Amino acid sequence: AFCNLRRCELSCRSLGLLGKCIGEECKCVPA
Repeated sequence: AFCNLRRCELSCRSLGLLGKCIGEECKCVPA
C-alpha cells in the first residue's frame, strides 16, 4: 500500500542498520 519496505531496508543497510515502516513513510532502527 504506502511503504516500499525493501527499498527502505536496503537504504538502512547502506547506512549500517535495519529498516521499518511507519505509515506513508519508513525509518531506520538499531540491530
